[PDB]
Amino acid sequence: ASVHGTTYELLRRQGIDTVFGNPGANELPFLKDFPEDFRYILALQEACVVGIADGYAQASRKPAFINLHSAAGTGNAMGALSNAWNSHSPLIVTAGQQTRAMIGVEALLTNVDAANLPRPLVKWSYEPASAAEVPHAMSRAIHMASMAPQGPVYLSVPYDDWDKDADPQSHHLFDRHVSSSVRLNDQDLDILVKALNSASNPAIVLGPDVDAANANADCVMLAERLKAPVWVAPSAPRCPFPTRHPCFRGLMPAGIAAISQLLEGHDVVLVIGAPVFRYHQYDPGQYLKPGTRLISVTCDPLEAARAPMGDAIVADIGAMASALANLVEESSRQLPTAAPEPAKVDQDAGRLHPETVFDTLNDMAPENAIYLNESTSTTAQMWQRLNMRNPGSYYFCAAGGLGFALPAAIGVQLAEPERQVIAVIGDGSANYSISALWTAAQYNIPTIFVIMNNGTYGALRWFAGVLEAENVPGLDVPGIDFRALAKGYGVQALKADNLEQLKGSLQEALSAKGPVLIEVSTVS
Amino acid sequence: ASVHGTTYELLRRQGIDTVFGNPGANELPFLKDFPEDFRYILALQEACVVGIADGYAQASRKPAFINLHSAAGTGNAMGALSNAWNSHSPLIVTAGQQTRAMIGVEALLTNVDAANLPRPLVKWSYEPASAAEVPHAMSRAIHMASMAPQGPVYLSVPYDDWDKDADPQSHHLFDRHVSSSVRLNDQDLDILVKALNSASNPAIVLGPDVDAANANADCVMLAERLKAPVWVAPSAPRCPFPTRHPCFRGLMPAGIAAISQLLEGHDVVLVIGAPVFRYHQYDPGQYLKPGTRLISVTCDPLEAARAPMGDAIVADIGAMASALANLVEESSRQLPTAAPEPAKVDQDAGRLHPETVFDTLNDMAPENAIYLNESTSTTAQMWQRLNMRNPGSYYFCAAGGLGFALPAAIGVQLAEPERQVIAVIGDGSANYSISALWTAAQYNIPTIFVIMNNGTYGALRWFAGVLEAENVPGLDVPGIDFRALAKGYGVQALKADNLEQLKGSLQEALSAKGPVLIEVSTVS
Amino acid sequence: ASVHGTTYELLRRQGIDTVFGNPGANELPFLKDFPEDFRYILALQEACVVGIADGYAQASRKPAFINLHSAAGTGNAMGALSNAWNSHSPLIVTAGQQTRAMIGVEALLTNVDAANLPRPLVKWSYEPASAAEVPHAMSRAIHMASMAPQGPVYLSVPYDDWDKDADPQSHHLFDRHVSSSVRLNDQDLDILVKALNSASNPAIVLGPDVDAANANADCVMLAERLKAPVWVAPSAPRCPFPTRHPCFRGLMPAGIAAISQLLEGHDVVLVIGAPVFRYHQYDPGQYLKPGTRLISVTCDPLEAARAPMGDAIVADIGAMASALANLVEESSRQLPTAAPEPAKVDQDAGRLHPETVFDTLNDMAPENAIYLNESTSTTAQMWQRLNMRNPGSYYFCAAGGLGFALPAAIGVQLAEPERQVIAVIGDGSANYSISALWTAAQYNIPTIFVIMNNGTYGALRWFAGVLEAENVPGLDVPGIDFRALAKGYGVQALKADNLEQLKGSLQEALSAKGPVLIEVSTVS
Ligand SMILES: Cc1ncc(Cn2c(C)c(CCOP(=O)(O)OP(=O)(O)O)sc2=O)c(N)n1
Ligand SMILES: Cc1ncc(Cn2c(C)c(CCOP(=O)(O)OP(=O)(O)O)sc2=O)c(N)n1
Ligand SMILES: Cc1ncc(Cn2c(C)c(CCOP(=O)(O)OP(=O)(O)O)sc2=O)c(N)n1
Ligand SMILES: [Ca+2]
Ligand SMILES: [Ca+2]
Ligand SMILES: [Ca+2]
Ligand SMILES: [Ca+2]
Ligand SMILES: [Ca+2]
Ligand SMILES: [Ca+2]
Ligand SMILES: [Ca+2]
Ligand SMILES: [Ca+2]
Ligand SMILES: [Ca+2]
Ligand SMILES: [Mg+2]
Repeated sequence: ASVHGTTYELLRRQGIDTVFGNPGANELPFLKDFPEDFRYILALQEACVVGIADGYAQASRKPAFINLHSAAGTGNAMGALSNAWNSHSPLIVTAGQQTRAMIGVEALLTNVDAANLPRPLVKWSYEPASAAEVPHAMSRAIHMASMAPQGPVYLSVPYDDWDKDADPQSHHLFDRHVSSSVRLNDQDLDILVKALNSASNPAIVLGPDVDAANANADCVMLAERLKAPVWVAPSAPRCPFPTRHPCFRGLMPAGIAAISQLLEGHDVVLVIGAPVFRYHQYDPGQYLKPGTRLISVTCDPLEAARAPMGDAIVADIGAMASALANLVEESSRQLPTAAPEPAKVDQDAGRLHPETVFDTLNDMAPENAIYLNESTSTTAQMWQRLNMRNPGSYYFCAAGGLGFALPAAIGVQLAEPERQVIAVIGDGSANYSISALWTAAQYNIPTIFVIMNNGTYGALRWFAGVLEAENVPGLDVPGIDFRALAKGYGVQALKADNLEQLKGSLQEALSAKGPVLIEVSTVS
Repeated sequence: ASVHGTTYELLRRQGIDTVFGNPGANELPFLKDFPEDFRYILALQEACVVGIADGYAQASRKPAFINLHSAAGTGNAMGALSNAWNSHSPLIVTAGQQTRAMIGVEALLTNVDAANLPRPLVKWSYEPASAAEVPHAMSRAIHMASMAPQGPVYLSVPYDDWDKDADPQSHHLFDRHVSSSVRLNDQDLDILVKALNSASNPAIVLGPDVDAANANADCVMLAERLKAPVWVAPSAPRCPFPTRHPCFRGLMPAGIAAISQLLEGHDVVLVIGAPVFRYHQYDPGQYLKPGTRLISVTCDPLEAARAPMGDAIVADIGAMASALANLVEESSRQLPTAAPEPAKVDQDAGRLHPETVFDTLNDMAPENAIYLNESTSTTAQMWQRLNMRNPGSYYFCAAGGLGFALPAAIGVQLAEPERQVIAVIGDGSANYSISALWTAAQYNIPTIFVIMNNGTYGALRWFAGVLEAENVPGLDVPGIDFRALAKGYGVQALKADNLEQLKGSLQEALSAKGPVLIEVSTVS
Repeated sequence: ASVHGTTYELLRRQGIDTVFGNPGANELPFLKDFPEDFRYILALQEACVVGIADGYAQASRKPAFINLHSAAGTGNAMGALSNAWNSHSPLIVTAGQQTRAMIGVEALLTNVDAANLPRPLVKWSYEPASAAEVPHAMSRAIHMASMAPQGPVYLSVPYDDWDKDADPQSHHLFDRHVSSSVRLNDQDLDILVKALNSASNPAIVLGPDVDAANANADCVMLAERLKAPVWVAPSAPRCPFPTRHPCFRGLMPAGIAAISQLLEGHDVVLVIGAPVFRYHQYDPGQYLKPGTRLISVTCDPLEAARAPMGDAIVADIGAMASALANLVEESSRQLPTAAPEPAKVDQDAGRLHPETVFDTLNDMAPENAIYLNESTSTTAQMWQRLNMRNPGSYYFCAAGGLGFALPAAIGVQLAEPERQVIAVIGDGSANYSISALWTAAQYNIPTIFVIMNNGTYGALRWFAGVLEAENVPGLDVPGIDFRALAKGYGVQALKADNLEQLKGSLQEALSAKGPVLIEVSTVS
């Protein structure tokens, strides 16, 4: 067998059947003779390739496979890898290298010092020393991406390797099963359970690795047993809990002092599947108030090490959540009462308040919709206004890197064809990965894109005001016609200048057979 | 003085007056109080920011200053940095970092291990250890980008540094002059000149660093004195010689055997300002035929080290070209005779042959036009069909990384407001950095964009045929309306479906007061 | 031809005839069939291997070739590479890698991520992608080490590569000549010369790259023409000027304020072949006083970039020194007058003052002796008390890293068999690379080692007093018998407890046919 044939066999035996890519000359020897059981998903720029694969992996809860061109293609994707690192996304990033005979002279298309290029945004990065090593290196990539804490990996392959003879002993790679589905030993788990059972006023904080593990329902059981309020950790990349469950208390503010004040009075705070904590604004103060003890369960040693307070347990979130849910006592405390709905913002017959948009989406969208957020100034309101009952219902750029949601929404929709995806994207954010629209059109992936057009980088204007920073350039983005951009890439386009038009456009979009973009005129 | 005030003073004293950027929260404390003598050029995605700055630096022959957001913004620009490295572009890339008090906890927006992120695509990469070090680090960045061999550099700055007190002794940085304008010592230069004077059949090969140095006219003098044919080194990022001068022989093919056959019979081959050589295709054979000696003059130790043959001299290309032009004897050989014009391809009243497009551009464009090429399957024909008399007339992605020419053409046009820029971009290539169009519209930078629309990644279809590679996915890009994309970003748009319409559209474009995009229907 | 045969041919054609090494299993396929025209110099630990090669390269003014074992052997040498980086030493460091078939499984002896291991202490670091690339990679290593600014490089080679067939076209590598012997263009050089001719009170500061270039005599001519005092830049790794010439003013103190005060009143300060400046102690103040302009000539862009003041020229030091010496006017100012000899320290019949030791060495040693210094508390006195008329007469660990002088003195003595080498090494410093003594014994390299035994890390006790730092552990090193260590490794040993015994021991050492160690009891 050839390295080509052996590698595709390994991929299929390890559950991979889709290549997300943008091709180049070093990749043609890999992509030739493309197997009939595989699917290739083309995107027009590599940030879009990786974003689509990322959404697909996160929603599918399985690795996604990517093929990019050399250095320049890898480089175009490195902002997308920044988000993927922070979301623990299991991405297998391959890139083609020049033929081995031409690497030394640094022919055009040579990826110089290739394994260093994507660092520090990958768990493992490698170029094999020979063609017959390629299947083994691919095996390592698969497993490294997939083991807890999951994350992106990088493999560079000289193009001449594919046609070489493989080692027959590479067959031992095909069916390897590698597990990291581990939890705290019984004796120490019993100590933890006792501490939770003994707490007088526990709180729970959940992060994105809960949703990644599909631990949501176990966390519901845990919270009901402990009679405990539940917060989502700050800067949330995913939604780990039903947002209208009685215990839910919403998104934590991303500041040190704000979080310790919120937790004040809670004697035990159990954090599951989050960093401690993904703060954002500078908000100095106490990490915890006196009287509060924190215990973190994380899948990531790096998280456990850097937490400034609390104890930690490094384990698989699914296995831990299930064990805790099933082991804790049912408390005799009263169950928390559900938060009331938020205020209805007054809305005239002109430009839309973002709150109106979210309320209307929540009114009209199916109960199993999936939302993506890249409307950076409206996140707090979005989190209050969408009833998200089910797992896998929310994604937000995990490193704060714009250009995620537009492509990722396409990947999520591909992963979840029965669940309507609605991406809510600011007019600024929409440009970073605009060409991803084409993939939705060409593959008929029926994502709905809601562009919140206020003409400005609103979240930056807000931060500049918090800074009392004057005379800042570059904050306005006038003069973009998003209906014309959608037309450019083959996507049906609608405009909503007022609430009547928003409702009409959403009605049309929700019944369409293909992707749809709605440009919404929002308040400045 | 503050670090902010001291840093902007250093920048202005070192000739910097423009910031190419896409802002974020870590950069607002740098960008606030933006000096009135500086200009900010916004682009909507970081590949576009860096591409525009790159074109501006290359055309202006001076450093360009960039400000990007953290890790994600830097990451989005790394494909653009791949080209910048290969073109020796003097780019000062700054990125904002989290406040020092929040770096340890890895708050959102922290650039982890920041100095490693852009490697290996930068000459120098650094994060200062204190706020008062920032002006000095900026000084180092300026000089490192600007010294031969020029190239990109990276500086990460925690956002709290700007408001701190500067060291008063940073004033010594302001007026530092750093020169690398050096040439071979007289004794060894005399040996070289003797070897050139003694050659019976010399040839000259020129690369991009000639055009960067504005050494073109000295190279003309050299070639006329030596009575020598002149080739442009393969994979050419720039044009180093007048393309209708009698000595000009065109673009070398990017293959080992092809180049040694071309040089056969030339006893001395002098290469100036090029790698030896930027081969592309696999074309094995002899590096040089018996009888040919090669001498390379390069500004880059890395080039000199990796050449597989010949002697080398590492020196400034401007200083060396001038010294050689003025020192060599006038040979009594006959001057080379000019190449004839190429064939006129037969053209019906339907879709355009690329050759027709280039001939028409050459007919209609001003004699001081500047061309950019990202029409990857048509490069050889472009090189034969454009009469480029002047320096600075051609740019092509120096690493082969698509997404360069569209933004770079905007930067070149900003650098050279009297010279009409015409970017010839394939329909595939146009998507990588499509949002750069907006910057042309907003700043009214009157670049002309000629989109060669054949519906496919034509250069990849060609390579796949050379490979006899069948069943390759991802090679077709149907269904893009480039007039609608131009409308989306505010650029006047025209379509040319035949030669009559091409001429009419070019006539309109050449007289327009703003940027114009022409979508040309080219043969498949 | 094999890769083995081709590589040794390249080495010999490029002037390499000696391998400094400590062997291991991955290196046996390189070292087998060792050519009869090569010499292997074994040392017992890799810090010693590299130190010996470093001294040999620095004294010989040519590259030295090293072969180490994998990761562990490379790792043992990284402190030695720290010094080599700072001294611009042209060292070609090769290390053997596992066979390509075993690298993926990470068999014992695999050097993981090999090219990253010696960073940031090398100019270039690489592992070839195929066996036939090895000769080319070796070529690149040779040239990268040898081009200005010279420095160490690293090449990792899988052991199975050596027996493979080489590319016949590797013959083009054998006789490549690569020059970086460049100087400032005539127009700008004339500006510099005018500035020097016009100065009313010039000063010259010289660094180690002067001695490396053997530019010493040109600098003497320059100083005599300009009638200028001459200082050696701080933290001096080499001696660039005759220490009893009338212009010599000694070693500059390694502090910011101290140097600006020293230069006060000098209108133009010309620095040649030094960083600006290798300060050590914290001594805050002005970089330069008003009225002083600084101009630096450096072979290293990194030096030029980081200088906090002055103009800079990046060029070869030999070519620049010769051009300046020959171009400047003879000033009518009076020549500086020579410094008087230093004080004679009062010396009783007991333990030796270091000053006594240096005076006695200067009395007894040949005029062409070469000194190495690793007696860290006595450097200022050493610099005042040794008359060093000739180039190549002094070496000191250029990064301050102990373990250099003992092995380097062996390499220097091998490089300069007619010049008696005398290494003056503290009792603390002697231990770092003690096993290097064996190489002197086995090869009969007649270095004299003078161990200054005061029982303590004296320079650290001094710094702790400057800090008023009390209760510092680890500063005393009692209980070392250096005569017994010398016996252990086969070196003749003598003890000097007083001046009479010092003179007797030096008389014996200077007439010995082999290496000799003298343990001197020095004052505490
Ligand atoms: C790749 C990248 N570049 C720049 C930014 C900076 N950025 C920018 C540019 C923001 C404004 C986004 O504007 P929008 O129109 O999408 O939404 P709002 O108007 O609601 O803020 S929010 C912020 O973090 C970023 N995070 N990521
Ligand atoms: C960033 C990046 N991604 C992918 C490629 C691969 N690439 C691609 C995708 C080519 C086709 C470009 O198509 P085009 O329409 O712009 O021009 P032609 O049809 O004339 O080839 S040429 C080639 O090198 C690349 N070089 N750079
Ligand atoms: C490899 C290494 N380790 C530790 C040190 C620290 N070091 C030490 C340990 C010094 C004392 C050397 O003692 P000595 O006996 O050689 O000489 P003095 O007593 O004259 O200081 S000087 C100083 O920089 C160093 N520079 N290099
Ligand atoms: Ca409602
Ligand atoms: Ca699915
Ligand atoms: Ca907005
Ligand atoms: Ca014509
Ligand atoms: Ca200009
Ligand atoms: Ca095309
Ligand atoms: Ca004396
Ligand atoms: Ca010698
Ligand atoms: Ca001592
Ligand atoms: Mg990197």
